Amino acid sequence: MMTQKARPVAIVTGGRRGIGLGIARALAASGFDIAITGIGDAEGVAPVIAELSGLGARVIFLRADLADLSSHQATVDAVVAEFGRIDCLVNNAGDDFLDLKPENFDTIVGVNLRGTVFFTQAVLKAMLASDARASRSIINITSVERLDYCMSKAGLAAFSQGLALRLAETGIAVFEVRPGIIRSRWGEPEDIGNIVAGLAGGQFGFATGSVIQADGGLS
Amino acid sequence: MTQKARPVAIVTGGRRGIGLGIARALAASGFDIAITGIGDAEGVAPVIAELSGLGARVIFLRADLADLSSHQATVDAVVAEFGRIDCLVNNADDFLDLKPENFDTIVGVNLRGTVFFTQAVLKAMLASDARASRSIINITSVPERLDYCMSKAGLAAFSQGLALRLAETGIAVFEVRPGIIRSRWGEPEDIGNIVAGLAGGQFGFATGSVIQADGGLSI
Amino acid sequence: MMTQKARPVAIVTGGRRGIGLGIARALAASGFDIAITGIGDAEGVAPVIAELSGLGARVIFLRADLADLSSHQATVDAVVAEFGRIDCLVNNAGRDDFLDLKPENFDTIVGVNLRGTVFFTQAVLKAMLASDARASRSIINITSVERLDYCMSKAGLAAFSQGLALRLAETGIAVFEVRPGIIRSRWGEPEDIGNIVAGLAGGQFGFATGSVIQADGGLS
Amino acid sequence: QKARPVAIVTGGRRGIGLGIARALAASGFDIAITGIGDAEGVAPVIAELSGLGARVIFLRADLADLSSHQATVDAVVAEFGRIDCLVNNAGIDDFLDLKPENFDTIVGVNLRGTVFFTQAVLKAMLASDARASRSIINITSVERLDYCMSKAGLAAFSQGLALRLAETGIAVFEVRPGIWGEPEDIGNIVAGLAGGQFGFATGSVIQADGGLSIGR
Repeated sequence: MMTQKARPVAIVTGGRRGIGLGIARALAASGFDIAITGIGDAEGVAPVIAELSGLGARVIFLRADLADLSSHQATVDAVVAEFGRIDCLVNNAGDDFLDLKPENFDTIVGVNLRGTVFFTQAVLKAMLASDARASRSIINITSVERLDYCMSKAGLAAFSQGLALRLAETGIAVFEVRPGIIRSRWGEPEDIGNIVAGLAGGQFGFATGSVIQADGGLS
Repeated sequence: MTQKARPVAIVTGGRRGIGLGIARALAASGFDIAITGIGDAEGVAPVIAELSGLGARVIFLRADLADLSSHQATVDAVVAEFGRIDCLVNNADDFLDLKPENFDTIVGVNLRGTVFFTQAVLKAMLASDARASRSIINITSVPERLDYCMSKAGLAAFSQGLALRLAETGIAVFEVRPGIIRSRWGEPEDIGNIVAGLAGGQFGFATGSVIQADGGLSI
Repeated sequence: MMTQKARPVAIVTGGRRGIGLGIARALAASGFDIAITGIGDAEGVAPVIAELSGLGARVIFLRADLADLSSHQATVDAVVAEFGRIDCLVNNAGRDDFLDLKPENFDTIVGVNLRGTVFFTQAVLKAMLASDARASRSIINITSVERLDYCMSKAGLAAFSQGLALRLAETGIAVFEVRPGIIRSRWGEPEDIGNIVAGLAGGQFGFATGSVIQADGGLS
Repeated sequence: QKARPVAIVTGGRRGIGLGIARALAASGFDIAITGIGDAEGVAPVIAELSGLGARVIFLRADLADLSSHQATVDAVVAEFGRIDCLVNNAGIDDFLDLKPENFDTIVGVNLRGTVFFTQAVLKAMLASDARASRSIINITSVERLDYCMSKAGLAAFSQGLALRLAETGIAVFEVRPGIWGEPEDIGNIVAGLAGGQFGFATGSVIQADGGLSIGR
C-alpha cells in the first residue's frame, strides 16, 4: 500500500458477449483495465461497460472492424491513449465439403485469420515499445466440421506456437486456449474466463507455447 | 483374364524436383501421369519422353493452380484423355516484418488453390463411380516464416478432415512431410517411393496417416 | 467483500529440495498447507518447515519411499490425520545406448517408480473421493520435456494423466501434466515451475483438466 | 530363385498377426511365427503360407519370459540365416479397482517383453551386417489405464528406436489398428512398410482404422 500498482491493460476482441465477455469479467475481477473491440452498436455495449466498471475496472469499447487492416493502428492507438500501456491481448475468435465456396474460404481464412494475425502484430509492436518489460501475454482462443474453419483454427495454432518461440526472450508469453461447448453439464463463459485470467495473471510466464484444453475434459 | 486400367495420377508441379521424383516412381509402378505447370514448350519435352519410356501415357497441362477459374478446364482435360482420375498428388524473415501481401500470397492464394483444385478433382473422382481405390496425397514439409507455418498447418488440418469425410469412399487421404532434398541427405526418388507406396493400394485402410520423410531427422 | 476461508491441503512428493521445494513454496504462498514426502531421513527439513511457515503454511514432512506400495496407505492416512482433507496432489519424482539396456533398469524405472506414482495417486484419490463435496481439487503430474526406459516411463505418465483426467471429469478433480525444461539448483528456476503449479492448483483451471503445460520457457 | 527376406511375426498364429504373416509371405518373405501356445493348430497356417511361396516355421515362446528370447532368435537364424523384419504383434475396468498385479503383467512384464525381444532381434540384425533394408514394425491400437500406458510406452519406444537406428538401414514404424476392418487390411499396410518403399520414412506412425480415428 506504500506504492500504488498499475492495473495492467487487456484488449479483449469480441469481448462484448459470449466467451469474450466471460473473459473480460474474469480479467476485470482480477485487476485488469479493459479495452473491448467489436462492431456492435452503443446500446449493446453500454450495460457491459457499466457491469465491468462495477468490478473495479476502467473499461473502453472501441468500435472497429478488425477484419479491416487499416483500422488496426487507430484501434491500438486509442488503447494506448486511454491507458498508456498494453499488457495482454486476448484474440477471441467468435457443412459438406463439395458445397464449399471460395467466398467462404476468403472470408474465414483470407480475411478473418489474416485480421487476427495482423492485429496481433500491431498490438505486439506497441507492447515492445513500452519497455516497462513486465509479464505480458497473448492469448489465442480457438476451439475444441466446416473445413475452412478447421484450417483457420489450425493456422491460428501454428501462429501461437511460432509467436511463442519468437517472443521467448521478451517477457511476453503466448498461449492457446481451446474451449469446448459453452452455454448462454456444459461449460460457462466464466470457466473460459477463469482460465484466461489465470494465464494473464503472471504465473505462467515460463509456460509460453502451452495449449490449454477448455472443455471440462469431455475429450 | 481381366485387364486392369493403368491408374491415373495428377502430379501438380510434376515437371521438376520432387514432383518429377514422384511422377517417375508412379510411372515405374503402373500409373498414367498428368503433370501440371506453367513452363514453356522446351522445359516439357524430355520429361514426357522419359516418363513415356518408363511405361506411362503422359500429358502436360499448363495451369497456374493459384487461379481458381483454370481448375475445371485442367480436370476436364485429364478426364478427356484417360476417362478417370485415380490419384491426386498435391505437390508444392522476422514476424514484425511480415506483410499482409505475404500472407495473401501463401495462405490467401496458394493454399486456397490447393484446397479448391482438390475439390475439383474430388468431384470428378466421385462421379466416375467405379468406387475402386483412389488416393489424395498432400505433400508438405518438415525460424521459418509464420505464413508458411500457417499454410502448412492449414494443409495438415485439410488432410485430416478430408480423410474423415472420404472415409466411406475408396479415397484415402495422406500427408507426406519431406525433409531435405538434393538439387546423408534425401533424394526426390525417396519421396517418390513413399508416394508410389501410398498410392499402390496397400494403404487403403491407413487414411489420415502422416508420413515423416526425412530419414528420421525430425526426431 | 473479500472472503477468507480455511486452507486447502497439498501433498508434494519429493518436496524437500529442487523443483519440489519450489513447488511447495509457491503452494504455501498461494494459500495451501503442505505435506512433503521424501525417501530420505526427516533430518535437515526443519529450515524448510520454518520457511513455509513464514509463508503462512502449516507443513509436515513424511518419510516415504513411494516405490514401495505398502507405504502408501500410512502416508495418506498421516496427511488426512493432520489436516482432515487433501485437495491437491503434486506427483514430483525420479545412462545408456539401447543395445546395452538391462531388465533390472527398465524395472527400476518403469517397473517400480512409475508403478509407484500410479498407485500412490490411486491411494490419494480414494481419500479424496471419500469426503468430496465434489469440491475444487487437482492432481498435477510433473514429468519432463534420452535413454529409452525414461522416455517410455514419461510416455506412460502422460497417458496416465490423460486417462485419469477423462475418468475424473465428473468429479471436481482436475488432472494436469507439467513438463519442466532444465532448471537451476538461460535456465528457469524452481520458482517458475512453482508458479505454474500454484496456478493450476488455485481453482481457475477446473475446466481445463487433461491439459499439458509446457514449462521450459518455450525453448523446445 | 533370389534369396527370400525373413520376417518374425510375433503372435502370427491367428487374427491380425496371421493377416500380417499371410501378406508378408505373398510379398516374398519367409516367415517365423511365435506363439505362447502349443503347436497344434499351426499346420494349416504353415500349409497356407507355403502356397503363397513362403518357407514357414513355428516357434513356441512366451515373450513375457525374457530368458526365452535368445533361443528364439537363435532358432530363426539357425533356420533361415538372416532376419530382415520383426513384427511386434503379440499382446493382450475401473481405475479405483486397478490392482498392482494387473499393472505388473501388462506394463512391467509384457511391454518389457516386447522391448527386450526387440533388443535381442536387433542384436542379431546388427551382427548380420547385410544392412539392406530392414524393418521393425510395432503393432499397437488406435480404456483400462495400464493398457493405454503400455501402448504409450510402445509408441515412445518406437520413436526412440527409429532415431537410434536412423543411420543403419533398419527402419522403425508403429501401426495402429482399429477393428469394419479385416486382418488383410493390416497385413497390406505391414507388407507395404516391410517392402522397402518407406526406408526414408522411418519413425512414421500409420493409422489403420479406415479413418474412424476421428469418425465414430
